[PDB]
Amino acid sequence: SKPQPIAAANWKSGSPDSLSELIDLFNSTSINHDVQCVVASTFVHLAMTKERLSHPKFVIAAQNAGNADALASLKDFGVNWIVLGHSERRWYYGETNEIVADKVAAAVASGFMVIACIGETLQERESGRTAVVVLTQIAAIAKKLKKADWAKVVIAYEPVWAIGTGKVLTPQQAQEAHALIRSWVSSKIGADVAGELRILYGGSVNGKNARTLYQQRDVNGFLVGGASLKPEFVDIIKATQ
Amino acid sequence: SKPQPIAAANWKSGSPDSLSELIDLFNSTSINHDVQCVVASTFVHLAMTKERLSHPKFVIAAQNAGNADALASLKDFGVNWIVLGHSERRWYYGETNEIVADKVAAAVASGFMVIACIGETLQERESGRTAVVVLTQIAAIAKKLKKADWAKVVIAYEPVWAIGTGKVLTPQQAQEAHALIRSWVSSKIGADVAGELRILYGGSVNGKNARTLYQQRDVNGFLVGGASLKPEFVDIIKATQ
Amino acid sequence: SKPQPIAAANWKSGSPDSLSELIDLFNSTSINHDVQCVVASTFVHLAMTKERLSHPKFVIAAQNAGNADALASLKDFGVNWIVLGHSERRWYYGETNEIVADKVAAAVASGFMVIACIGETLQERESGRTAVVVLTQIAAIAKKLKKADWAKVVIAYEPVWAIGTGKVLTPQQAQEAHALIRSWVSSKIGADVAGELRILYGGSVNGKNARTLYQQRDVNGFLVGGASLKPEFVDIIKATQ
Repeated sequence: SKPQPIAAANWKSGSPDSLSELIDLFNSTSINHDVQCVVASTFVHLAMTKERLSHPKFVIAAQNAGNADALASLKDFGVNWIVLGHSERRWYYGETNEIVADKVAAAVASGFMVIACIGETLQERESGRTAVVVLTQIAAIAKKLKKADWAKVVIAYEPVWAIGTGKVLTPQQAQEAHALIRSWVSSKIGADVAGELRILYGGSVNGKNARTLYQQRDVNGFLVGGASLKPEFVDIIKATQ
Repeated sequence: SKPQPIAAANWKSGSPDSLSELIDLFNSTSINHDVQCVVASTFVHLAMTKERLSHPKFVIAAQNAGNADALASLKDFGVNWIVLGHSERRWYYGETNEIVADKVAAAVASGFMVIACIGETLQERESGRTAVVVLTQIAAIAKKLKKADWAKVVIAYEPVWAIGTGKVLTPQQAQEAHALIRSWVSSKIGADVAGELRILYGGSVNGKNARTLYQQRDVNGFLVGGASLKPEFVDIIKATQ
Repeated sequence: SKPQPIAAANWKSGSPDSLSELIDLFNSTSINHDVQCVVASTFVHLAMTKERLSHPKFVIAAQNAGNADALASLKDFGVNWIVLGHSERRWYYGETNEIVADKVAAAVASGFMVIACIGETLQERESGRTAVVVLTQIAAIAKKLKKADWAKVVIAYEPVWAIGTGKVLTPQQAQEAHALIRSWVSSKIGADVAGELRILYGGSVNGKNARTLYQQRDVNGFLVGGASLKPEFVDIIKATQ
């Protein structure tokens, strides 16, 4: 049915001591389905996870490449995955649709697997602009890519609009956003490409709600940015079967 | 008498776990006077504090905007406050009086409330240059501002010269530096503007000494960069009545 | 025999609470030989270590200067040491041999003591390129320096190739790399300069293996980037006699 799911930890911080125990936890975890696990981090943790993390299903990922040199030196270091367009990048650093599209394409061209993030704000959601905004984000991405490039691309949907609401997304809300993205890729890139595409849910997820979220037709995993620093990231991985 | 005081936490680091307990502590704190509390941080903690921090007296603040896009995207994210010219920026990053003045003005123009930092080094203090140095710093700030702009400006005095001395400032030393800044604004900008201006003490403060520091005529609060990561930041807030 | 050894902690992260206890540990440590201890960090920890760290043998060091202003403002803050070319800089940020050479020289010119890092990757080691690669790195450094400048220069060898191998270097492997660097400096710069030069081992080190590593002829200490956040950094210091 679905393509290979992805469980991604976006390690954002955390002590070296707790990361270390997390690495042992992951190393000692038996995972019984096909799923690509990812641990994304800044350099200090990356060399740590590279040092002691050893599980056939885990890979490490960068969170940013500053320039051409930073893409190449990262490949030279053993890092083959990179998370791009995530919210810190769009909202604290102010990266535009075009800046993230250009990063996606340049990383693709360097041999990376790319998790590319999209998602609308609260003003946009409330004013009825979700579809235009989100599809404009992925449209800017697609403009800089060839059909082939999509083999190395993963989309993550981040409902940024929900931060500070007190609210978590329903499976219904998540499926709607994912279905919307899936429709666009099918028509514009290809039915084939759309079918192989992993669209990960990037909002607030826990062990409980991940299983119900993953039951939805267009969800192919999670980009997790809180519980990924906790033992329950194991529970999220196991939701992907 | 005084304008509305400000209690500012400049979160510099800290675990997500201890920040989380701090957020509960702040949420459950009853504060019985008019005071604007601020939690300044980098993005990872900001989305956290935005997620779970909910107190009528707290607001969140950024610590830096890299460019025009980073000002705008931050406003779009819900952040209306920014701390600028703080010591990391002047001393590790080497931002000049002019670079911080231009940041202050550009943030003002984007709808931010701005805590702008000034303060002299040890060579400067010891050689008798405090007044010239500090007033030159705020002079560079004022040059890029219109009279109106001051409604969105807060000054924090950071006695950087005291780091490694073993010494903490007396209320007298703090009042002298604050009075000096207040005299300059009154004459150069306006008696009115000077009277509404919040000048925060940004040196080493604890629960004990904050109350005595706040008794001084020209102190309108604190920018705290150590105890703000601890429960006793509550004690500092409560010193502002 | 050997020049003054150096024990360098490259604090990469860590809580303010554990750093604080580490500072007390260092302050209460009696060290009975001539050795220069260094604690390198980003600004938040630097002001902390400057605040409370007081030991006749410790100095603080920066990990990066962004520009001319950032060199000068750092000197103005009291920081006289800087670690450059370390792996995060070459591998996450993509700094070239030339970019690090230019940083070394500019820091030298500003009055800094410089720990300059070199070291080969796994592809390079395995394909028999260690000598050419490592000597090309230090050659690029030397090109931007005058003979005199070397009085302010320290070399650290980082065997980056060993991360993820599961393997730690033998004293033999470390001595070979250090001897290789020592031969180059002697011939190209001077027998004298080579003899005063501190070459630090920058791979994975603990209390046990540091003493045996230090017994080697061309090892003048350690750049430590894991145990430097732990009590056993004391043990590493004490290995340098």
